[PDB]
Amino acid sequence: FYTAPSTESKFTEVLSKAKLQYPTSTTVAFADDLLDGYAASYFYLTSDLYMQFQVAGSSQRSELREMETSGDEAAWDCTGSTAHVASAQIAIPVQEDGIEEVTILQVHDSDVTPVLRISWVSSITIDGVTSEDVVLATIRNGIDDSTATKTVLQAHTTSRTEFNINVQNSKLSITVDGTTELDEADISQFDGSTCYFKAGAFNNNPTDTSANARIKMYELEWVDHHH
Ligand SMILES: O=C(O)[C@H]1O[C@@H](O[C@H]2[C@H](O)[C@H](O)[C@H](O[C@H]3[C@H](O)[C@H](O)[C@H](O[C@H]4[C@H](O)[C@H](O)[C@H](O[C@H]5[C@H](O)[C@H](O)[C@H](O[C@H]6[C@H](O)[C@H](O)[C@H](O)O[C@@H]6C(=O)O)O[C@@H]5C(=O)O)O[C@@H]4C(=O)O)O[C@@H]3C(=O)O)O[C@@H]2C(=O)O)[C@@H](O)[C@@H](O)[C@@H]1O
Repeated sequence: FYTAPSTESKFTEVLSKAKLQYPTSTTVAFADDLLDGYAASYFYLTSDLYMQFQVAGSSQRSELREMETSGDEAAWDCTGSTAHVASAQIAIPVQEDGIEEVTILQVHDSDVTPVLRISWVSSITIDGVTSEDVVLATIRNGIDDSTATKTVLQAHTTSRTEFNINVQNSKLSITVDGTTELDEADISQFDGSTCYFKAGAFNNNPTDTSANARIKMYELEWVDHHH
């Protein structure tokens, strides 16, 4: 009884350039399935026209994964001269109790390392400063270094918020509601990797493994701009 995101033309292009992974890294719906009206409790269109992702369980996900229209997986040079841009209008509801962090957008390499995660966190402590109920950028310091550089981007609001990730040469920038919140962070540690975008709900370290993480996107796209 769920309405498909594909019924809104604002999502046709990104769905054509995506596959849906749920509840783990297995594909449940390819582009052609998504465009044919794929809909489920973990992926549906709300009555006010948000694409809503919902999932429970530790490290479980409902997430779109960037694809080419050819059906090739996206695998662009992480540090190449072509700009890669992901834009989304995201409403982050107040999360259920037991939900501690939800990744909503990613730049991921083609193996096992996330270049960037944008995530809601109940709390984070950075260089001695604790922030609560914020949106966070996490950039991994390298494939062989589990540590990351963390940057608070925004105080959590339920209001629809514009996020832009711009990746070009060895630099990554994030804008939030038109304001640069991460200005040309270095990602040269991913020279020689290939990369793709992800977007949705990716549930990190819940304290209640049955609670549902939930994330709503009013717009979503990922594009290239050739230099
Ligand atoms: O700063 C502090 O406060 C403390 O930080 C601590 O370290 C942190 C660290 O800073 C950072 O926060 C880190 O975050 C974790 C994160 O919680 C989460 O676990 C994340 O998960 C990753 C995985 O590591 C893995 O990369 C996985 O890869 C996926 C892909 O996403 C993709 O789905 C892929 O699909 C392909 C498969 O081939 C499929 O079969 C399919 O068919 O094809 C696809 C395809 O390519 O299309 O499959 C991959 C898979 O294997 O599942 O993706 C997730 C992800 O999506 O991001 O990992 C990060 C991380 O950076 O490791 O957590 C640390 C921590 O908690 O310890 C400490 O440093 C502390 O001292 C600080 O104080």
